[PDB]
Amino acid sequence: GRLRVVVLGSTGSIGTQALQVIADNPDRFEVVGLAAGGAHLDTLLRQRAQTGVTNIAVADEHAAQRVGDIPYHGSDAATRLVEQTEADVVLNALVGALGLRPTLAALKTGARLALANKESLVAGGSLVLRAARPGQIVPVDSEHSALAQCLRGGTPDEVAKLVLTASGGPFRGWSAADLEHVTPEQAGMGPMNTLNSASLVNKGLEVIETHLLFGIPYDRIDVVVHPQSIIHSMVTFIDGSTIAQASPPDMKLPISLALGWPRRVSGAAAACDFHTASSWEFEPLDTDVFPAVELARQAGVAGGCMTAVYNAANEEAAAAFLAGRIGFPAIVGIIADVLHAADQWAVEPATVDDVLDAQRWARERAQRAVSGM
Amino acid sequence: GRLRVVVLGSTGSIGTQALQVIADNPDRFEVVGLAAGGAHLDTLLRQRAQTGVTNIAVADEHAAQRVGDIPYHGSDAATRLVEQTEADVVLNALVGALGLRPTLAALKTGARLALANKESLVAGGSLVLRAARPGQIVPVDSEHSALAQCLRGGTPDEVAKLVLTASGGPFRGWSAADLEHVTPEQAGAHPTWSMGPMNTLNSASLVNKGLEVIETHLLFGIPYDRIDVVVHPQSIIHSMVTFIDGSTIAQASPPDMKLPISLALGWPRRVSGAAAACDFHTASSWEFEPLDTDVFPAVELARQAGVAGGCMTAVYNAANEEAAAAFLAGRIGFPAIVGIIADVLHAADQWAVEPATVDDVLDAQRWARERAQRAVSGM
Ligand SMILES: NC(=O)C1=CN([C@@H]2O[C@H](COP(=O)(O)OP(=O)(O)OC[C@H]3O[C@@H](n4cnc5c(N)ncnc54)[C@H](OP(=O)(O)O)[C@@H]3O)[C@@H](O)[C@H]2O)C=CC1
Ligand SMILES: NC(=O)C1=CN([C@@H]2O[C@H](COP(=O)(O)OP(=O)(O)OC[C@H]3O[C@@H](n4cnc5c(N)ncnc54)[C@H](OP(=O)(O)O)[C@@H]3O)[C@@H](O)[C@H]2O)C=CC1
Ligand SMILES: O=CN(O)CC[C@@H](c1ccc(Cl)c(Cl)c1)P(=O)(O)O
Ligand SMILES: [Mn+2]
Ligand SMILES: [Mn+2]
Repeated sequence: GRLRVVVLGSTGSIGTQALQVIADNPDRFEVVGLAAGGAHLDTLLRQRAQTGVTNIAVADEHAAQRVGDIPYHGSDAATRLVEQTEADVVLNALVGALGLRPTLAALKTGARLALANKESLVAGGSLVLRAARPGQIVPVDSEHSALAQCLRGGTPDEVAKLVLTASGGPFRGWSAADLEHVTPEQAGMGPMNTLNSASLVNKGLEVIETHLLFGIPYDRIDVVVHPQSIIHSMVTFIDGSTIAQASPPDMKLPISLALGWPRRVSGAAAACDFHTASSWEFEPLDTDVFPAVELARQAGVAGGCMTAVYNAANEEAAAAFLAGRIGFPAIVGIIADVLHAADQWAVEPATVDDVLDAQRWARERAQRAVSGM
Repeated sequence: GRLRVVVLGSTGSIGTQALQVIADNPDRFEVVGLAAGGAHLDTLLRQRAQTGVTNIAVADEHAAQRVGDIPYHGSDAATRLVEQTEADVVLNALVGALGLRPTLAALKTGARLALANKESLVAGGSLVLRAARPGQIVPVDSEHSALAQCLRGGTPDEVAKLVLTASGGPFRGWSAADLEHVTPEQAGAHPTWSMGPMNTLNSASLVNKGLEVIETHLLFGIPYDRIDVVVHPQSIIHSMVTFIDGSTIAQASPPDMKLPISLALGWPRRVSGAAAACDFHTASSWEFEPLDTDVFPAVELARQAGVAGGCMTAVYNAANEEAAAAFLAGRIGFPAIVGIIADVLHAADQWAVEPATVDDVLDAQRWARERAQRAVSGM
């Protein structure tokens, strides 16, 4: 009665926490596949020995060579592993839009896709949705996990609004002028999600992720700043009732629920402790200073390949910021500049190649924007 | 479709708010019966005129004699109306032990019972539960309505804890020394236009929360040691459920009883536009703090009564009513209320037997009142 789990991005934060959840629950879960990029071979070798899984994908050819005997190696390794491994659940914890092909392959096998890699859904859009049956994608992202639990509070016709909470990042309350001086070390889960959290681009991706997972119109997806990150998101129903999910921050909770959906996993995470005092605070997002969420809505409403453009433009601008080439406020400046030139990408993708064409265009246009700074 | 609703206690706060919800939602609800005590006969008669409902009951015979065309009047008027009226939902918003029999009659008809009357569960206990079938009782009060909604977040087997919120009352965070000085006025403990002095006093003493803990155990079948109370002064979070994985599901709304009332009436279906939703356009905070059980032992005493079972919760509540009355009359200090409940309960083990009849419940209450009177007077 064990679920067979493929873990993509096994050596990262989410991947190792997932392996820990699986280790703690041998009656429910069994690891049958691992994929990693090759930057952390030490961790990967330990994972092979501990799980006893030799069914492994390594993206970097040289790193795979150095290990020896890796059955899937090279840029398509993770995808081929998914295509050729019998599984009940695929956990996609890869980072970036490179998770796109493994997401599509996972869905095509019929397995539950436990999705941490929000970018593959954001980029893929209707192409990823067409590949999925209803409920096949189960969110690992903490907010979306919370939304899915809260939606149990009523029927679909009773949903008024979905309320996505945001930490606000380290620069919550900072002025536009304050942001000009943000260093990479200040804006630094992995380096991409840490940065995306600080810039609010993560929240923008999550608005798009919300629309795609739950089919709710953009004008019914609210974002509220909640610095404590105890409330992970909420749903407001048509009678005025709001149902919210709360827990001390710990990704093992949403990971555990996504792997075993619909069944909750005993002891996954610590519960809220109401025997000590606390406060849960809410404030509006300053959209003038942090316009990334609004840009995401604009990209989402345009639809088609525009969400792929939004993400791809961020990936390049973020890389440039982390390399010390542009200032912090330039990240979202570049995204806006790219999106506003992106007329032709409103068309719905027919194939993966359409998405890849949009991203290719977006990366080039982002470089052009960087070149002008 | 359209639900046929009998409103018991039509002239009180819950009843009149329910009639507003019904007036606003004629496609979903129709009134087919009204019952009141008689103290507000003029209101009931206006309700008859406004709704066109002639199927009415008045408990007080003197009051009934002012009219001449009431079909149900006298001692068990509300019960007889319930027994003889075809209905989908019975809202029981009667006050005190005279809500118990109509609850029992309503359960026997096979109608859904939207329950506000606290005495039905607190005093009636196993009498009521043995009469009820799964899902038949739908709770009207904000905490229990919150729990019912949050329980949708998992299966029964996935529940770790039920967590009730408490406002903390006017003396939130006060010390034992502070409490010695409390006056009836300070406890808000006088008649107001809609509510009696017991409501704010029970809130202030934490006895109300004790009562809600007992009802929680009986409604949802969770052991007392897994029913927690947290102080939340804003009353925006109405209660929460903690599941076995560490996830907590909470229900939140600006205070407005029309929400839990609308949901009790239409259960399982939500009533569009019943109440205003939480608004996050302006900064706010939701605060939580523990209750000092040494200063406020009312909830612990409720658990003690609840665990003992039988008629012990009837004893808890009747001792409070008497102790509370003594405080209101200057006969005892504020901290002595819960002191007297404790003294009565510890002498009450004969009442741990399950009640067979309404009269068994009434006898327990009679005994508890007398015992409380002795404790107050020192006799
Ligand atoms: N971490 C968190 O708390 C949260 C994460 N998420 C999402 O989950 C996903 C991952 O999160 P996170 O664990 O922090 O990311 P990490 O940086 O921690 O790890 C990313 C994983 O992907 C692998 N990887 C990177 N590049 C490639 C590639 N080209 N081919 C194959 N594999 C590759 C890495 O292997 P290696 O490093 O050994 O090369 C690594 O195991 C992200 O999309 C993120 O948005 C969402 C919410 C919270
Ligand atoms: N008020 C609230 O917000 C809350 C209510 N509840 C519970 O719901 C129940 C009712 O609340 P509430 O509406 O405020 O009570 P109210 O005092 O406001 O009104 C109660 C109703 O009961 C009727 N009644 C009174 N005496 C008798 C009698 N001797 N025989 C028959 N009927 C009688 C009254 O008719 P008449 O006026 O003519 O005598 C009245 O319509 C209580 O048990 C309470 O604990 C729980 C939490 C909160
Ligand atoms: O799902 C989580 N993320 O995507 C990380 C980014 C968000 C975040 C940050 C800190 C904590 Cl403690 C938590 Cl719980 C969540 P965001 O900053 O996007 O709300
Ligand atoms: Mn997230
Ligand atoms: Mn209450």
